[PDB]
Amino acid sequence: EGPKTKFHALMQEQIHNEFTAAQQYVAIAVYFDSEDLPQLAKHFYSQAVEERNHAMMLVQHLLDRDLRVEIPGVDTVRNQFDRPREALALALDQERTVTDQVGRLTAVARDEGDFLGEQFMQWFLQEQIEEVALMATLVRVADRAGANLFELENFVAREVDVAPAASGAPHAAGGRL
Amino acid sequence: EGPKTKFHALMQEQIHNEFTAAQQYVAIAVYFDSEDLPQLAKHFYSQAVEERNHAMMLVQHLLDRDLRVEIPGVDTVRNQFDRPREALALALDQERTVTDQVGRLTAVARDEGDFLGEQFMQWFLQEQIEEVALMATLVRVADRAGANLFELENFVAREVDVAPAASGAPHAAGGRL
Amino acid sequence: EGPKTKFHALMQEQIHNEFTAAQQYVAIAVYFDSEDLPQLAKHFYSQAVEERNHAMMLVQHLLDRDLRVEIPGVDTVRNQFDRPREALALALDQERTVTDQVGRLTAVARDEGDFLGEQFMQWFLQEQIEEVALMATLVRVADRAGANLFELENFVAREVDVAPAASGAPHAAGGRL
Amino acid sequence: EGPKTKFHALMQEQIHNEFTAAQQYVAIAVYFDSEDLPQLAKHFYSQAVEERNHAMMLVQHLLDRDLRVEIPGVDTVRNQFDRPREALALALDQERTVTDQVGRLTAVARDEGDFLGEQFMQWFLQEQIEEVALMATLVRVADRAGANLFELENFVAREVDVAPAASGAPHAAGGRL
Amino acid sequence: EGPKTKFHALMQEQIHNEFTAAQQYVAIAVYFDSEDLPQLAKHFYSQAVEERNHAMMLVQHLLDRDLRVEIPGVDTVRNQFDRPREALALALDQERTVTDQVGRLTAVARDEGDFLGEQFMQWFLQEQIEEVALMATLVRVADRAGANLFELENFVAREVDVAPAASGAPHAAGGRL
Amino acid sequence: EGPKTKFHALMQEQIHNEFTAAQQYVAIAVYFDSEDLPQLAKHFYSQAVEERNHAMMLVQHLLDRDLRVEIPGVDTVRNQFDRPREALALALDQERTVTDQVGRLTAVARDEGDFLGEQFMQWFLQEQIEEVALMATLVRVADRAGANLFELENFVAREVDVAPAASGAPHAAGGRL
Repeated sequence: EGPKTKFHALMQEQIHNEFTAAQQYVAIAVYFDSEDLPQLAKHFYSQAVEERNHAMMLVQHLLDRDLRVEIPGVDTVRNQFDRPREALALALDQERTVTDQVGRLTAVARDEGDFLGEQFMQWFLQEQIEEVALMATLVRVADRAGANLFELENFVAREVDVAPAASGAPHAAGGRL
Repeated sequence: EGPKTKFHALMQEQIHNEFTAAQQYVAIAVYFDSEDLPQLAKHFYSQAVEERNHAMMLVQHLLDRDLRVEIPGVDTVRNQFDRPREALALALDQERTVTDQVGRLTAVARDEGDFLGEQFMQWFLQEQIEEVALMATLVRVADRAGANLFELENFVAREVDVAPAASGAPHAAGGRL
Repeated sequence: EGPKTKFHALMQEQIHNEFTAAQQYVAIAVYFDSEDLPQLAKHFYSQAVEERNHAMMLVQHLLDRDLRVEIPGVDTVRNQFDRPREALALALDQERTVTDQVGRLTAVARDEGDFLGEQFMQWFLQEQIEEVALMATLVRVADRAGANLFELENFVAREVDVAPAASGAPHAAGGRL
Repeated sequence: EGPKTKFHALMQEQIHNEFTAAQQYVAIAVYFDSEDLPQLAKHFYSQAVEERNHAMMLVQHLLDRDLRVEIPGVDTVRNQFDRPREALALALDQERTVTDQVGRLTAVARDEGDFLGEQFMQWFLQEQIEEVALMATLVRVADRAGANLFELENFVAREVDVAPAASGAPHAAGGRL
Repeated sequence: EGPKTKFHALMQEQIHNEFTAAQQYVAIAVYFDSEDLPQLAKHFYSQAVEERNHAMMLVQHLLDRDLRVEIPGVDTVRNQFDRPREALALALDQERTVTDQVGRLTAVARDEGDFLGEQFMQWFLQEQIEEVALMATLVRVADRAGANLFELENFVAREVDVAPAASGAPHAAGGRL
Repeated sequence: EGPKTKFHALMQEQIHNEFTAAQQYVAIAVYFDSEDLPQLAKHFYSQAVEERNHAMMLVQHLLDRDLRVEIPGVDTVRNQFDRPREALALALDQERTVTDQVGRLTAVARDEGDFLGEQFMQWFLQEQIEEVALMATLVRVADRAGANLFELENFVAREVDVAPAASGAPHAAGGRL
């Protein structure tokens, strides 16, 4: 209790960050749900679930290496939004922050010579590319729609496709939801 | 912002309590997972998911009545346990506390004359009976097994059965996981 | 317009290189086609298509990161060959050059601290191993066949197998052909 | 090397033109892709592929007549557009230019008394009618939609139908993609 | 014969190490077989086969890069064990040593600027995480079982699951067994 | 430890010999693989696997009689060959040597009055007939082909048939691969 490597410490923080991110995505979906944007709400419920899966993957990685892992609390998240665009903006900012965090985790792994950690990080880097692309798309399409939220909903219904999970995902503690 | 009924306030607290309970169940499952009790860990991963569903149901109820609902933070939960029995004890104590909370919610609904709330509460009362029974079973079987954790795992594998959800559950925001 | 990172610049050059490589593969296939080596021609038509897919993947990567991407021209390629071996040699030299280019792209990604780029590059490294192996095989088998082109064609028909794409390929702009 | 008929020369130029046209269609699709007009982008990715097929057909025709054929470079194409309409306009202008080119090829065939060439040209004339009609439709529908790009996308999704290739197409070198 | 890179040399040593590891796993399985622990013996026969596959993958990698590869001898392995736990301990120590070896191979690849080698190593890093986790589980469960070997066998039968190979494995010389 | 019968001792040596033979077959297959003789390489990968099975059968026989059995090391094998014929010659010489070894094992069994051993040996005698016949065929066909290795490969592809294992094989420790 005390000889924790930087990578171990950073991974525990990332588990906190991921659970917090999942909760923020839930808050955003509920906000959309209560503005009668079901398509957006459905998409973000899915996102909350997948963020939860990511946290479980970090947990599972710590279990597999027999490193001490704790399930954290969750910070309060944001529920007030003036307009749907502001919540899509928050989600884009969150995805970009997650990209930075995973990059920092990779860098710390490489610095400590923790090869296992570095390899494990690679899949998250890959997921981040696609996630950020989709959130940026949603933000741009929201700007184009402006006041007309129905067009935004129609774009989401036609163009935003739930993909069944590719293989290659790391195993999540408790199985991937 | 301010004319919130007691039932509305209490339901928002219950949403906080349920999310916290789900997180505590996750912590317990991870603890079991890292003690190599896969059967117990699998059961409690399921329990965490179902507690999450319950919180979503409370959320959905507030959405359906157009009452203000906020997704809360989550308190830190307990991760240290000296022995598996102590974690099964924590889970039993939590289920009993939840029974009290749902009973208090029912009582507050009845007091305010909120019939909709009272009816909605009924399903949770029903779920509590079965949940508490199962946790109490697990605690008694852990005592009987004592030091021999393999028997506990074998009991769980043979006797503890995931049931597909009966009908009659209230709808959960974002669909039941 | 001007703050382009080295990785962005290098990726745009690689898009030019890949389209050029696809066109050179087409030229080689047409050359084989007109020497009545259908098996070789069929193989290299496939190769041209797969190089095109690779270019589309680089394009898609730039789209996903919202980086400016331009579809380039294509340099003139080589059409004259004295003998089929000389064209298989050109193809081997091209595959090796591509290996260098992808390695340089990886190195530039690592240097700029562009983790997303580095991860994305990994799949191309992997494809290069197999591609170079197969081209080197074709060159050695051409030497062994010498003047007797029928044996070369028979080797290709029996031993060179189109594999359906494994999973794990990055997504190509416009879908993988 | 030097006794090339006008039809042979013109066909080699047309192969250059077709490859250039395919690349321009790719540039247009990528432009649409990066403006979040997936339906338009999908349509033009298809168009790029079909232009490539056309070039391959011209190649195959030269192979079948044992006429010298070279795979050319590709001119740089246009990537900047101020607004989607301007790119649909470019595509319409390109289809009309292609109609002129194929007509000139037919006329040159008839002039040299190259019956084989003339017959072969007929299928391209036929394809041009339909292609120009569709591009002109897209331009008119873009004008009607004006600023509202969502309507344009909806028109494309409902009304623009990929048809499986009719029979009667000439064979393409390397098989029709 | 003499300009061998460090990565080439280290890979040849790793091929020796992997074949030796496979043979040691066979010795362990035979030891379990002759102590009437069929479930453990079955698991370790599988492990021996999969270690053999790993060696074949390293071989295939050297074949694909046209690097000189030799099939080595195999060192004598350990057959005497005082108690099954001591053999599970040997297997855990071996898996950890393999993790170090693959990490050293990765580091040497990165040092020489051998990108192909580094990418190829990644899959082995990933396999090591899971393998070490499972061996550590077996050791802990053996300690918990103590003198009672039947519980150990029962844990293995219920909880240790042969997974069909995921995709993404590198190709093994002679096909994966 | 010391009252080992001649048959027991000889069987342990044979286990060493068989593992060595399997490794030599692997070396030969890899040699063929790296000369681009896939059909020969495939055949000898199969042979290596079947030699491994034979060693496992000898192991299993010692397990069934509760005789002490040790998994041995493996001698270094030959990897250099000047020409494919020289490796087919090595394989023929090895199969003939194995025939002698199994005959000596039978003779020693008969001498010690070990009926169980003698009966068990019979299946190996039978396998040797067919194996030697096939290797001798390959050598003669290689001589007939001479410099023209393609004919050798074609003979192997058409005439050398993997047969599913007949019944009557003795059981192999860890199941027959």
